[PDB]
Amino acid sequence: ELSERGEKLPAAQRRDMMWICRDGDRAKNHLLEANLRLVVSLAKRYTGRGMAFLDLIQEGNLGLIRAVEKFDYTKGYKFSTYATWWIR
DNA sequence: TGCATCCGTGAGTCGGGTAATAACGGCCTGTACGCGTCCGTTTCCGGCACCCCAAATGAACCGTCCCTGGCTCCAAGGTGAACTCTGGGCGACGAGTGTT
Repeated sequence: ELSERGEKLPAAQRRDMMWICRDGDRAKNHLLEANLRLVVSLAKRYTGRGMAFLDLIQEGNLGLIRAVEKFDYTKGYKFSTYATWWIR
């Protein structure tokens, strides 16, 4: 929003925003690397037909990306239950 | 600095075809198909303006392809006689033969 129709942002008001942006992206990454184990545990079951183990794993990884992007913590549910549907 | 440890080529010649998984509503659209209507086309019914067109209806008609007329000038049918066989008619002569 500040890019066009903004203000000459001072350093105190710019560096903090940049830092929190990087922090959020890093936290997202961290959750993904945490839950790849759930991804592989789910994808182990669909083997033996069509495509290979690693292809299934990477498709589950894409599904996990989608699940994290569309997750909602306010609902007070464990993340695994929501992510399983998207992985599948 | 060997040294095991893979590691990369053989090794010839002309009956067919064999299987798995949670997935389920709900919205969009898109290309193909299915309705109703209108207009160019086109194609013929019968009309001329007449275009005339013509095979069919009167002549001659003249050469010619048929009739009738007379005339021969001859070669075939009718009129002879003989004759050389053609055939019958006449006659004599001779042995194989009916008989006591």
